[PDB]
Amino acid sequence: SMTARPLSELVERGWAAALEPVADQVAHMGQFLRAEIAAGRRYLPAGSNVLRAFTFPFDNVRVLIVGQDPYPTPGHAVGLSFSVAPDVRPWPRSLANIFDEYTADLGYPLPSNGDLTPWAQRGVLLLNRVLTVRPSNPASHRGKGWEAVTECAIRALAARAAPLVAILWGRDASTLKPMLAAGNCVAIESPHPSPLSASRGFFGSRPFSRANELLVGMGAEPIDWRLP
Ligand SMILES: O=c1[nH]cc([N+](=O)[O-])c(=O)[nH]1
Ligand SMILES: [Cl-]
Ligand SMILES: [Cl-]
Repeated sequence: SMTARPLSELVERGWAAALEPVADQVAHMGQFLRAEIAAGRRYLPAGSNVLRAFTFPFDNVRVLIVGQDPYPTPGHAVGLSFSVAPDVRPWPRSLANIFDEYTADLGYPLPSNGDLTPWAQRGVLLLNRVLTVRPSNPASHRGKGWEAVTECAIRALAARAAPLVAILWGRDASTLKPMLAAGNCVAIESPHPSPLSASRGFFGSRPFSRANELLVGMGAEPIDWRLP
């Protein structure tokens, strides 16, 4: 529980130190979620998954992907942005669009399922600007306190010696751009893959190959984006 336990016991070592400036704010978010349940509203993803992106090592992040907020359908969000459990189908629309672009950019076949854990395990941080949502209500937790947490995460990543490429999908993600100004960091921005915006510049944006070109240009290894 984020209200009950400290960062050292919720997230990976590097992340617990990175997020020290927002320790109280994370506990406050736990209190917010408690108050939602007390008031008769629910949230997604499950409590134990909310901070899941911060359970993969901070020092190993090469690429940061940032979306808006978690999937609004019960049974979709898993605490890694855009990912779904391997048994979920049909895929949510944003994910189908991401995979459409993945195939066009990289030439790989469509993935077998919507599980993006391989990316997380290879140094891609799958974040959202806001880490919870009320079921069936996109953006419902905007402005409730998560933004300070994800701002802190991004500043910390940018302050590392380690190279970073950021991919910012949509307007809320784009508000992280000022914090990404560091010599060791470069940001790709596009419209969000949702059907509401994808035709404004998500399709054709080739984020995966661009990220790899940027990594290689700062002397880092490219991501193996290939999903099974
Ligand atoms: O984890 C995510 N799932 C869904 C979306 N989206 O639909 O806006 C998003 O931005 N991030
Ligand atoms: Cl609800
Ligand atoms: Cl209500």
